Amino acid sequence: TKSDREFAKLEDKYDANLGVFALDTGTNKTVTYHPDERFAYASTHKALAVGALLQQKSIEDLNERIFYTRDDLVNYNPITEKHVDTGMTLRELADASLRYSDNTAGNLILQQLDGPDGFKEALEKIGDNVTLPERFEPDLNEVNPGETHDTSTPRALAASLQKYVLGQALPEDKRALLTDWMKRNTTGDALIRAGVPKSWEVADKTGAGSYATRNDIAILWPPNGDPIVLAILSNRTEKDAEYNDKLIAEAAKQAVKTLKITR
Repeated sequence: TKSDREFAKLEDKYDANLGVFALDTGTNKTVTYHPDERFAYASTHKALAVGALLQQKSIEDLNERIFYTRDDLVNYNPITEKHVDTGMTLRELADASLRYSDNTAGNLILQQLDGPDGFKEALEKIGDNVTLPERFEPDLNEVNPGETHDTSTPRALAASLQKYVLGQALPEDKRALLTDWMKRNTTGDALIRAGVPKSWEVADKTGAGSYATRNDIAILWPPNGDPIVLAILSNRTEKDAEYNDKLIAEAAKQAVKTLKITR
């Protein structure tokens, strides 16, 4: 299609491979591009894992202080390194995971869910039969082409994010906590946020992994419109390649442009 041609031009421009799924939640109309192709989800899963944590814990239960050690620290611990000698509450861990992409926080949350296997069960319970958690951080970020561990698709990540942020997977109070953390993410300004109008509110979670995997999943609230779900995943040929955030911003801009046509 003509929209396909526009996404293909971005692939050529950035020497990369794109996966896009956008949904207007008012009409159920979509924009797709490789929507059922698997990509390493990288840290985008952290949003879904906090959704699952919120299904398992009351809000007051989020005050539980979790104790961990230097042996739990992995490769990117911006918040958790500072608290190894103090512990962190589950609320604090969710904040760190979602707003900073802290990998030790992400692992501690996975442990609350009974690991990748328990996280997968939680996703299956919301009807996600596509996302396939297997590993902890940091290994989950490295997926060789054709492998399926720690992968999902644009369509499925969008569907699961929608269920948690906009649908009935959580009560309203917990839904608002998740929404607030994702709205106040620190890591996504160059991605979907940079490609959509500045008047829109955005709740997003980024990812980065091997093969220049560079992802962003989001809920968007136009001021005078229905919420939009947007998942953009990408990768490149070489395991050690470097991603370009501008690919994701431009793909978001195109997704919005195409959705406009049929609204």
